[PDB]
Amino acid sequence: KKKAVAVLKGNSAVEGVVTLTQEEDGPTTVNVRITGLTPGPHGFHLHEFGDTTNGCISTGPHFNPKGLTHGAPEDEIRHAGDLGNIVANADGVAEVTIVDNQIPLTGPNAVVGRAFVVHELEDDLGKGGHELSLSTGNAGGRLACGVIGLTPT
Amino acid sequence: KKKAVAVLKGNSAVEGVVTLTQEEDGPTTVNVRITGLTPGPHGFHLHEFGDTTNGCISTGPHFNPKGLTHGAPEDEIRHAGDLGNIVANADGVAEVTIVDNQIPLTGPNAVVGRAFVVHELEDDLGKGGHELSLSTGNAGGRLACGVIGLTPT
Amino acid sequence: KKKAVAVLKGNSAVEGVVTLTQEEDGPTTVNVRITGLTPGPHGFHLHEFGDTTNGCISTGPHFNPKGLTHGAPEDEIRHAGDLGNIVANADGVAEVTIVDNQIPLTGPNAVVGRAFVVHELEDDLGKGGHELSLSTGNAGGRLACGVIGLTPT
Amino acid sequence: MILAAKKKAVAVLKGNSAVEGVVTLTQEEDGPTTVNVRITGLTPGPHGFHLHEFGDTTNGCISTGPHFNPKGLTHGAPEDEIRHAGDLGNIVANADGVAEVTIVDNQIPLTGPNAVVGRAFVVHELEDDLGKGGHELSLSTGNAGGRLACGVIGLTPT
Amino acid sequence: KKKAVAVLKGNSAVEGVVTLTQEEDGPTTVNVRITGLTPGPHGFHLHEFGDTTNGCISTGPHFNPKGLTHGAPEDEIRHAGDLGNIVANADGVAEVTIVDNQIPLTGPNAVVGRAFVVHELEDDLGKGGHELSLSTGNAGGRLACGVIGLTPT
Amino acid sequence: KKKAVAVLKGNSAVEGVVTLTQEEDGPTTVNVRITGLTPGPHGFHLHEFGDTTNGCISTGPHFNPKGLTHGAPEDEIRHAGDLGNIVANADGVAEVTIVDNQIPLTGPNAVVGRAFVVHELEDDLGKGGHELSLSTGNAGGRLACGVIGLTPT
Ligand SMILES: [Zn+2]
Ligand SMILES: [Zn+2]
Ligand SMILES: [Zn+2]
Ligand SMILES: [Zn+2]
Ligand SMILES: [Zn+2]
Ligand SMILES: [Zn+2]
Repeated sequence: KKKAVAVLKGNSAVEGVVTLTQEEDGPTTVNVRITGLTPGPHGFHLHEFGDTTNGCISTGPHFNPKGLTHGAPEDEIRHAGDLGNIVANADGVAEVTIVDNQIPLTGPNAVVGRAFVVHELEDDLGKGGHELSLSTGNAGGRLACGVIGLTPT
Repeated sequence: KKKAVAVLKGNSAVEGVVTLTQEEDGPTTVNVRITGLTPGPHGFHLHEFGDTTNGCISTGPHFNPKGLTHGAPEDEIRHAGDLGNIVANADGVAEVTIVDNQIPLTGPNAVVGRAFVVHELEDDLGKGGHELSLSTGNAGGRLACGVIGLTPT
Repeated sequence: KKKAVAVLKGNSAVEGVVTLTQEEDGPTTVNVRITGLTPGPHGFHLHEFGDTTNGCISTGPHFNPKGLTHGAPEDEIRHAGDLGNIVANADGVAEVTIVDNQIPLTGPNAVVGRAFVVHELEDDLGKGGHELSLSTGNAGGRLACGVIGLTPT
Repeated sequence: MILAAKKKAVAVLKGNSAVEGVVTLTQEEDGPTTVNVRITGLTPGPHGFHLHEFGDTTNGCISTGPHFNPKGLTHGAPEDEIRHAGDLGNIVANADGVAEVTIVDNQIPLTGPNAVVGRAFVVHELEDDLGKGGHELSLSTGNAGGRLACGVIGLTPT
Repeated sequence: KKKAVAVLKGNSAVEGVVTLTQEEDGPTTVNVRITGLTPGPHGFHLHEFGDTTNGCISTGPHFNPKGLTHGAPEDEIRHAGDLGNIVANADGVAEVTIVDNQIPLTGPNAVVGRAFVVHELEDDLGKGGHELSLSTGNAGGRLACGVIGLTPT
Repeated sequence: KKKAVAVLKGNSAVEGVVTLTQEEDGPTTVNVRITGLTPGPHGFHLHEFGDTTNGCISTGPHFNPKGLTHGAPEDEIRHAGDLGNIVANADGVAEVTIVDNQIPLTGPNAVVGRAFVVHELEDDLGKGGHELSLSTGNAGGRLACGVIGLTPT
């Protein structure tokens, strides 16, 4: 019964739309459709801030209200916005639906007014082991981002 | 001390940045810098949805949780997002700072994940005696808009 | 064998890529892939100027070096930039490939450094009985545009 | 011209008689639907061919209901703007009892709000008199007789 | 409130009726009444295609939009159409009510226009260990099938 | 990406070569180069049969897997092999590139093993109104034809 949407833009052909649905105080369903991607897996994250005054750089780090480390969406040691990878087909198109419970549209940890970012490289899920594997996953640069806003229904 | 920001973009040269700063549950400070505007007063409103899948059109009507008619920011009978006019100088720049009490960053009426819209025309503050005066003003088309998102501090 | 590309952007979810191919003094082949569109036909035109200082507005009118009225790509009585309609499916995705002779990549009428615009409405092809049919084809507002640029191969 | 995702469905038409056949449907993107019909065992001559509302054969073909009619208009000819969506006119069976015809229509999409997937095809006993012919039943049915064979429109590969 | 029905027919005495009811976007309630069956358990699956051009064989493999291996309705690792076994009494009648969440009547994965097949042999769920166990369940031949079609109310 | 070719030969000096390209479930790109033609427009069609036992006469009518009438590539109450006109220059050369949806190289309506015919006269696109306007277009005799055959890469 609550809904949000993010329009994803950047400097390249990578652009897309992410819709969010949440019932009850339950899981959040995320419908992701992005194009222009290099075929393969891309880091896909909900970042802390809905600030685009400085391009996608101003969206900050992965949304992490539990001071925890970077992981996979399945394992209990992740950031709230650690939504893993989205995979682009041969046409650079990634269409996927993701269900997660650390990203509510309400409550103290609402991600409303926050951001989504799709990334340059594959998320190594915090096993790289890279220096950066445990903060970012190595997902690389920020290809496109958008601020999460309220939308009808 | 909570703070939010909206980056305003559109179909024209008109763009700008709006920052929001709020005390406790005190009044909200709205800092506006917009460029590309025709010199003169322009309707400046906080609209209901942080949706821009269809441009500024998807941000809906003026934010109105009291279900009242359109008027001026000083009026008793006003929309919450009815922030009146902002004035552009000869260089097309409207820089102004606004304080209002119906646009909190938290609570049952939070404006996070909603939008700002700068309009084609002067807002008649519903006294115009125009068909649209009591809903719109005659604020005209949507020159630029942005989703209100969270930002540090 | 020269090649060009335009990355199509705007204030909405409407995004796209246009690639252009032309050998010597032959026809020009245009691959158009746009997403985010309202399902149905949309005016798709090559406009005179590659200028986005004023959004898609500064790209001017349809590219028309033969001083003619608005028509269909098939009509001898068309603008050079009259590339007809592109049709979006139910998911809002329109992909189409077009061959034309009036939009070369070289010579006195090169379209390099000009722009592409995808439009709000159906192009009535100049046949709709409307005031705007012979200049634009109705087709409405400018959803997204991009400057046509040179690209390798 | 335009790139096209191919969408496809099929109905196998069976009934109490020798009348049986196969109907395939092709639609690219959201354009018109191409319908290929091959039915056998028919009485030579024209036969009513309609897309009926339900893919329900629990009670023989009669449970497929009336003609698919999401506009609410009366029975007419495929040519007529006075149509059921499923008003596909007549198929004519030759002397060997075979009716083979190809049809293009725009009121029978395989996707969308008016999807015909999971609905049915029915070939009928008699001639469809279209919205003409002046019978009590002409504006519902087309006085098209009984239901000889029917099938549920189902998904099929590619 | 959506409802569907499949009439199950085949080469032998095996015939039956399956009605499907689904409210909301949730579990599907499926009522199965099949007769002529051998007394004992028989595999009951929702197959991919509503194609019966070549008899029940044309219905394809078990409906599997998660590209996963054969399991039980209880396992988490199943085909969507993995609805387990139905057991026929000594009179050859199998009557059962079954509820599952992977067979919606609407959505990207609607099972409308697909089919049901009741099988020759017992479905070793996936975990019996045989050649075909992780594809079919060695459910054996296809005794009767029917295309899932729309029905009133 | 599949590719095909027709080598076009005939009764006169008229000869030419046609190559076909088709990716995916996309359009077919047809490259046409014919010589020996009288300057002007000439009907260019994909006819039904790849049979030249009796010269071009044995290639049959225009390829028409829809039950439709003769017309023009843009208007589509047309045959699949309705490719409009090709224009010969002063030197009798017609070089043209064509992209179409009704001539796939694969699938049930493949044009592989069928033929291309270049015709004596201009195609009237279905509009003489002439006896032949709705079947052939009054394209005249068959100047040269070739069977559409598979070619590497
Ligand atoms: Zn992280
Ligand atoms: Zn107002
Ligand atoms: Zn024009
Ligand atoms: Zn009817
Ligand atoms: Zn299975
Ligand atoms: Zn023809």
